[PDB]
Amino acid sequence: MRCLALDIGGTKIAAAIVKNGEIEQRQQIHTPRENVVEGMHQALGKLLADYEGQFDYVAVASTGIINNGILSALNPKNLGGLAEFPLKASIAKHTDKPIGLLNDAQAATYAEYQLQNFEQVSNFVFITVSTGVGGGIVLNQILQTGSRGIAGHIGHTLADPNGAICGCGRRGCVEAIASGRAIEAVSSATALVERSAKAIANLIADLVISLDIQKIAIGGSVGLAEGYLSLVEKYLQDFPSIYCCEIETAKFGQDAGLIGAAYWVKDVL
Amino acid sequence: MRCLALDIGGTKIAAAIVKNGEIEQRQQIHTPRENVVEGMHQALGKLLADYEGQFDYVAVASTGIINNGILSALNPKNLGGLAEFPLKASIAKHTDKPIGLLNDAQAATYAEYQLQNFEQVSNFVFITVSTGVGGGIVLNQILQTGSRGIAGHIGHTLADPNGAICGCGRRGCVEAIASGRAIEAVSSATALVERSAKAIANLIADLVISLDIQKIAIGGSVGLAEGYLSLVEKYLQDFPSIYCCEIETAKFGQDAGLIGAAYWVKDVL
Ligand SMILES: CC(=O)N[C@H]1[C@@H](O)[C@H](O)[C@@H](CO)O[C@@H]1O
Ligand SMILES: CC(=O)N[C@H]1[C@@H](O)[C@H](O)[C@@H](CO)O[C@@H]1O
Ligand SMILES: [Zn+2]
Ligand SMILES: [Zn+2]
Repeated sequence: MRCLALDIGGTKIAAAIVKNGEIEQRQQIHTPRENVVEGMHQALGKLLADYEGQFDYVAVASTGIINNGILSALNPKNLGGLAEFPLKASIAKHTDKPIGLLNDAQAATYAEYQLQNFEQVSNFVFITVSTGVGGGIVLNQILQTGSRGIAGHIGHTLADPNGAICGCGRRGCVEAIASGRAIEAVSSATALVERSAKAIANLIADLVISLDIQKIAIGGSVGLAEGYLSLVEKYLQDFPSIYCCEIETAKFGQDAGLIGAAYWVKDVL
Repeated sequence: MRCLALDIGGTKIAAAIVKNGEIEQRQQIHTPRENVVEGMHQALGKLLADYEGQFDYVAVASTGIINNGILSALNPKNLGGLAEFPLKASIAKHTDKPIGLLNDAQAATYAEYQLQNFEQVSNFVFITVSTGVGGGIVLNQILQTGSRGIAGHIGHTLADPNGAICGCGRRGCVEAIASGRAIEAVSSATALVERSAKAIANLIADLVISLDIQKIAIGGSVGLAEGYLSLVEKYLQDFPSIYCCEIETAKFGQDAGLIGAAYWVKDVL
């Protein structure tokens, strides 16, 4: 049908009309860095004005833990210090069409999985390495969300018990070491990108041995970066082969959240 | 019905008759430390002689990755250097009754989960801290095994990228830092047990944020050790509360593999 898709990230908000699977009227605005609550409300109202009368429903792919129309920030530092935002309510102010909501990496995992050889890939993870580090887990071709929408927050699993404190409050999260935010927090060389890639290869090994994942797609601004995937591949062959699996770049690229949310909201009516 | 249960571990083999859910004729013999292939065959044949004519089926809970009647050792050092053993075949030499096979921690996870408030606990993990470190994952009240029987090998996820090399070939596995084998590999103080408990609290945090686990049961010789659980609990409250969940000791104790395998083999006919 006709979908209004939002992809709220810590750095960018995207928006588009997914119609019969195709992205039409793409926009991309900065995510507010200050006055964030006021800013999120103005941005959502603007974006909903722009697409007035062209959608049957609203699908939202949002960074953070999404449960009961509420965005809870595991890492408030991705959302400009914001802890929580009444995401569905704020959107319902502007339309009475249905509104469905999903974590941003869960939505992207749904998108990329649709492109899988469904019978020979039943356990699949998509990893975003962008502003933060996010993930989604499909197991027996079912997307995990959890009772609370937490499933997939693989960026806040342990990369190093002696590493930086993460913005979530935990020490040594993968996101605290590998993410875009973590990379440019130190640069203010090549060796920086390697530390990020090695941490992501450890996370891949972890998900393989823990969940018997058969395939992993990598996305996000850092993940899709020319040369990154090959660096993660190089670190994966230090492991015993049992930890290896095939890694490919996300094929929807930066649109995977839009299409995933659009198709996910539809496909669980 | 009438079940012959085997619980093959890196240090002990147990055996018993599970009948109508109760353990009867328990035995426990050392797991061979040398001449291991010959030893595993003699032990299985002995144990099968002892219980001749008293079982309808054989349920095997085995350390290692269990796929197609074959035990593959992720950490051969737990099985006295053994890499692989034709586990189901060796047992089929002595009976024509059916033989079902499961990882040892997957079986125990099945046991302990049966004691859960099924509606309010749908995502559950059981962690063994014994000879090695093992685990099983229940998600939407379904035990994960994987296409290859790997799901649950949480002992070989990352605890420290600068820690000991694990016997699996990977550096810094949880098992390489927290396990019984890892503890007594250094002692040859209190601070040792703490390092083990802290690593296990990081693993608990990991499984909670990654899979939205609602409850975790701890088992095994180290896990059930007087004072260990409280030490893991103490390390869990250093984390933001989102990573916390309720931890209780395994209630079947050292019989969870026997009953789990017995009931699992039956319950997926
Ligand atoms: C606001 C927030 O805490 N986002 C999480 C996680 O939900 C996101 O998926 C990830 C990437 O978007 O960044 C962060 O790790
Ligand atoms: C032989 C072997 O590699 N066993 C694994 C794992 O399968 C077991 O569950 C764990 C505890 O039994 O030890 C080891 O980590
Ligand atoms: Zn974190
Ligand atoms: Zn290991």
